[PDB]
Amino acid sequence: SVLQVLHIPDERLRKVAKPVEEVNAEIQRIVDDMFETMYAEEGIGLAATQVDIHQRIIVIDVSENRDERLVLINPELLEKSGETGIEEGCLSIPEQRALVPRAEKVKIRALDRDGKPFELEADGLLAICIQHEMDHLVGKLFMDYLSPLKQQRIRQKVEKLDRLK
Ligand SMILES: [Fe+3]
Repeated sequence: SVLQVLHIPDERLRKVAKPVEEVNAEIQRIVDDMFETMYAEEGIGLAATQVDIHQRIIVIDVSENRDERLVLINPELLEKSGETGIEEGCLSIPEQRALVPRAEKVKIRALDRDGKPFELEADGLLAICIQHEMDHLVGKLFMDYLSPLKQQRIRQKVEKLDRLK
């Protein structure tokens, strides 16, 4: 099922997700609905927080052919290095983009869809996407890195778009 993605302003986007206690059938079903939602909404990443499920679950697919499913359950950042930035967008901040500072490379550890631990080193777009999704799980959005004024304008623009429905 395609789930509803929350849009700012919405306080549920600021909630801190709790760790997943056990990767069971129910968690797998959430992972699956999150990928369905992410693809339907044309995204490359989605955090559970964005679909009002406050557990540490992230789905990502940054591949050209949309066939490389990465699942990050209970991810932990182990190392990071460098600095970089691209104009990021967000499914919860429709049609707004802004350059945000990010580490260029990251190394994380997480559980996959089977509950198996794995480590992943990433750079480029994937490193940026991982940081953006991990920020969502602790209630942080990319606009938070921008000036107060820019944040105001972003919020006002999204509210307008959503009013036009
Ligand atoms: Fe996002």
